[PDB]
Amino acid sequence: MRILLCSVGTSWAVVPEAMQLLGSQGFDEVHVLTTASSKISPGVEQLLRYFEMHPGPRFSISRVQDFEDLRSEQDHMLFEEVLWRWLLQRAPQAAHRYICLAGGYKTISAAMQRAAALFGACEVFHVLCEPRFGPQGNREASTLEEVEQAIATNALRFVRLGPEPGWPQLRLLSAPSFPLESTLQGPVHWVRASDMRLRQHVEGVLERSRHILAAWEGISELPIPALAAWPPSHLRWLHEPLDPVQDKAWVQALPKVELHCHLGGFATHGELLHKVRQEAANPESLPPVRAIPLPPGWPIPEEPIGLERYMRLGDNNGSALLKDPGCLRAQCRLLYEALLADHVAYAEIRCSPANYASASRSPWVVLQEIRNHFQQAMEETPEDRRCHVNLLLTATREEGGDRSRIARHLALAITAAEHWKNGCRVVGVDLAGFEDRTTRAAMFATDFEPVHRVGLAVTVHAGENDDVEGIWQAVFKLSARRLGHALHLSRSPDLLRVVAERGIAVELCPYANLQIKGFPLDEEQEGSETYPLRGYLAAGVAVTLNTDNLGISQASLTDNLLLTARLCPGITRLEVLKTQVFAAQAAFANQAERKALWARLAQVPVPTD
Amino acid sequence: MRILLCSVGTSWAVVPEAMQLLGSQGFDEVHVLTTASSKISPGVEQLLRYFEMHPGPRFSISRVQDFEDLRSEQDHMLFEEVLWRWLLQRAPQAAHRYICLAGGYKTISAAMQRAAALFGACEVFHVLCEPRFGPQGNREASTLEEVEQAIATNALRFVRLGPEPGWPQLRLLSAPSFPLESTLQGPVHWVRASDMRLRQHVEGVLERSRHILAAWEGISELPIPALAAWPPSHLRWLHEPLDPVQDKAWVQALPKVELHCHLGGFATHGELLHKVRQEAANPESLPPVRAIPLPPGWPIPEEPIGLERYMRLGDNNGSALLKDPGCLRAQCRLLYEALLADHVAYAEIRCSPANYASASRSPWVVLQEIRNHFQQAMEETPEDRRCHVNLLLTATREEGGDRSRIARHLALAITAAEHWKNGCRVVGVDLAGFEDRTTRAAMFATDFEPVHRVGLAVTVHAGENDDVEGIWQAVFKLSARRLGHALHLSRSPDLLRVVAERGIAVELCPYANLQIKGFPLDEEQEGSETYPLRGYLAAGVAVTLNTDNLGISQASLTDNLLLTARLCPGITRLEVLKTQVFAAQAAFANQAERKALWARLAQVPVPT
Ligand SMILES: [Zn+2]
Ligand SMILES: [Zn+2]
Repeated sequence: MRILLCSVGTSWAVVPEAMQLLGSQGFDEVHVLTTASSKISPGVEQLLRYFEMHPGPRFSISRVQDFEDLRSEQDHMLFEEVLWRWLLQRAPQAAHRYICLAGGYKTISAAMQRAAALFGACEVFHVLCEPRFGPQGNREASTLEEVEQAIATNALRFVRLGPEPGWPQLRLLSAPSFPLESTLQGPVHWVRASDMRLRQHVEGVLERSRHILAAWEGISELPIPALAAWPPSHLRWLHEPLDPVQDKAWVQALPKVELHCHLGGFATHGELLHKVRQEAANPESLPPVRAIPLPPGWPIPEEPIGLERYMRLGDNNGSALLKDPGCLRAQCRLLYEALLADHVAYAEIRCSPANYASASRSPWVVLQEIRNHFQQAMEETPEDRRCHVNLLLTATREEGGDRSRIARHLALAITAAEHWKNGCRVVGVDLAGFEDRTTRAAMFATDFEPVHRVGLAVTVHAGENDDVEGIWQAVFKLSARRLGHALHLSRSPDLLRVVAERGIAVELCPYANLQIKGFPLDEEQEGSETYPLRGYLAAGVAVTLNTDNLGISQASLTDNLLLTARLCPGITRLEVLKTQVFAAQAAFANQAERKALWARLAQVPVPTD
Repeated sequence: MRILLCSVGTSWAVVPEAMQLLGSQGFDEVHVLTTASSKISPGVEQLLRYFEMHPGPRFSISRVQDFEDLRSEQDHMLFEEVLWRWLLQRAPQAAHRYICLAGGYKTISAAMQRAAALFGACEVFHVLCEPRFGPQGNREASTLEEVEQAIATNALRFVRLGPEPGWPQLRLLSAPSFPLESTLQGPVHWVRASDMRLRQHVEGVLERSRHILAAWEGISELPIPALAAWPPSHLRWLHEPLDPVQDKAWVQALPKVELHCHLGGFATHGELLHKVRQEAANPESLPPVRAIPLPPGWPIPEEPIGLERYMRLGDNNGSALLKDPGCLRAQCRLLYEALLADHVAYAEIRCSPANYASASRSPWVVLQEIRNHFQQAMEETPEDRRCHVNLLLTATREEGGDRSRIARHLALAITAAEHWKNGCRVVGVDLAGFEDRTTRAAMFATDFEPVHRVGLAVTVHAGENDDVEGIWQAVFKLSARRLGHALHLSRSPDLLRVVAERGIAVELCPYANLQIKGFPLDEEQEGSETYPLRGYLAAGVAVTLNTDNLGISQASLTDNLLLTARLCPGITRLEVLKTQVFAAQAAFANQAERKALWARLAQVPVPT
């Protein structure tokens, strides 16, 4: 809890004097950093003597290797880097520090205070002992018996200066980020600094701190303000192309947003299918496993397979299995686990409760059970590990919008919108079948005004066919906020400009689009038939990268982000961060959900290169 | 200009060594602080004898009157008071302050370094006399010619800890406000403090700051990425409440965005009106100057005057005056100069070209002239200070007026949206009125799809004194992206949430809202009649602050920004930046204009 450092330049007796700041409350964990000269050797020996004569708090002394006396600016920079590394390692928490300024022979105290200013503390103080000590009773206490005479019969006054909270940018730095090499050559720690990397980090943070004109246009336009704390080299690494094989660890560790994830396309083949098939409540009404051979090369097929073949790939799950309550529970828990393993911070799961509704299970029962499964899954999860799952309701069935089904669907959506305000809740409706004319006419003939009034947003499956007019009508007559796919916006620059200026999100799915429609892979220049992601980002379009069916596509979200280097050659890692930012901004999340998601996306993993 | 300040204990060579930070050039002025203990006394005389071979700069040495040792925190507080008063007297500004950190007997060096981070210093350094080749080469070269020899042979290593900006809150303090006595027995001042007044102000400021930073910690909330590179003191100050008086200059220098600015209400009265009139091409056709008495206390009347009186306040300019081509010329030029003087980076000016049309001047002619005047204004000014102007066409009609008027307005907007693609552009339509149901019903009977397709956006004056159902209609059936005024959105939480989540901007006009409507001022605590800015910002609504009519409201956009301090108790400077960023995001700008606006908007001035 409490940590006391009080680095020793000389005069070992300062440290035992400094551990009586709190009194009969203790200093919990105690560490010491010192210059490893011959003079200190008696001092460190006597510090060990005092430590062994008074048990209690953890005791560690760290002498610096190849540093015998601070003698210049460079000998001070070396100790300053070692001080910062030992500080971050021995006191990991940003505000658990009781920094002691006493005991500096040459600028040690100044550097210690400056480190307190730069990294933070909760008490930067100085210790004074009365001069009623020594052989003649005229100096301070510099002996074990003198130290005890000081501790008892109170003679210690403590000048507290302040907590000094420290720089916000430098508080993100930790010991694992900057390893410090230590050798236990005895009971005393022996520390050396390998590279001057903390020093460069801190100085770079402090340069743009005082830079006025040079700082601007060098860190601006950056999608996340936390990236302005990033080193200039880590920012250059962001403006360079994504590596699909080297940046896999980075993308996997990236907090991500999922806005397009159908529930019924998750456990459609393999072990997940047989798990959702074994958690069944009724194991004898369960449909047989239909032989569905995956296309050769899956998830990357040699030729596009089309939409109907893609849909029939997910025929072992969906309405087949999820009408069983046990299968639906297994499906929801396993999909939440798959979202957890992929570092998905926020997710909007598209579900169609009527497709999973049985004779004894009305659509509202199915929807309520799905919501409760996801709510339990999130409630069993720590808040900085949690994925906030929201729910969307889908309007399926190409070729015919029978007015009875949309009315049941939208009414269910409206009832569920007002039933839950916290945790998992229904936040919108997804309008599938938009790629027809009868279902599309039924959608535009349906009144979505109650949906708009209750706070539900609208998404549409877009751009599978080059239908600009359908996009126009969904945007302005349906008040849709997001477009699914929409792979042919670039053909009409006017619709591009409208979508970009109105902030309408485009939900791109790399593997799904590649498998259903087909796109170039590993091309050298852009061309005409290339995936439209780069051209949408250049237009100013809020592009979001999602899956569609985790099972049918046989892919996670991180793999989908990895493919963008193969689908769009030259895509940078900053563009991936921008895509995550667009997905966060476009999510149908309320205030608390949005703040939580933006708090999770500020924790972008640092590049390990 | 530069100043040097050392403290002195037994070691007196610290000051002569520290004066060698600049070689033979030295420092323009130097002062020294010192205690009163008999131990240090010979050092004072030796320091005094050290000069008299360096004519020019004057060297002063101060000694606190009755301090003999710093043996308690009590003495360290009185010494810190004296030290800060002496620092503020002898080192007025922080850009020329060099704070020598050696000669630091007990907690004096820590105090000197702690006084460098609160009040500021251009360099905070520490002097080392290494190597210690004194007599027989065993101790640091101090006392007597042992110091001048060291000056002649280096061995003075200078540990420069860097500079220190200083707390913005603690840099307005001056020496006259906290005087220090100067009892002078010859060359040496025995300075002491009258009362512990300065320390109390410092500790209070630091205490409210530590209460603030706890709930205002991080760099992931800042709307501008360039803000994340600010010093922690400057970031902490950015979260402090905005002061309408001491932040006048900072808000004035801010790059701002204007989204609601009527062209016809700019030179409404005063010298601007006469300057516009004297540029008329036909002085004999100028209407007489009407006697329009402004309400007492203008621009801050004690009671609201209402929308009708506010409109009548601008009868001496606008439709009557701007039918003259020279008058419209001068109107556009002076409005652009007003935008430039206010450091406005992006502006959307609302105009009614048909209101300024004549027999020989069609509305298209008037719109073309307005656009070309603004374009030429943008071309004459350098790009760094260049304000980008876009045009909105105002769809206002008459009680029992014409749908043909609205049709002509929308056709003109569509035609202009295609005529110009660079510089000044007609980027949307402003559906004025929208309060009465006679004109509001005509809006919904009009097809706005041609407006939507050509790329024009829609903004409505809705929410001033009308229903929330009109807000729903504008949002969903008119595809409006911005709402004019809309001060009653918080009454209906569902409509407020829809506005917040859909990203619809709310165009607040603080001065115009205070003048037309009524709102408490400087109430220091929120209530039921308070300005809805705080609740709108908290709910997640994109809130832009605008001027409406510059001439009628008699206030610039800086003044509108600063009036939110008196309308909203506790508005922060970071919230002003958030309003600017909301305006930038809500602008009907294309890629080039948005990029330029963000390039200029990242250039946030630093506090003084
Ligand atoms: Zn889909
Ligand atoms: Zn207006």
